Amino acid sequence: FFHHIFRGIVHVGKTIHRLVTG
Repeated sequence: FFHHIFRGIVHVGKTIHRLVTG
């Protein structure tokens, strides 16, 4: 549960960082 919740946070931030970074 905790590992899954933390993993989703990393992907969410990673997605935003990728979109912002050209």
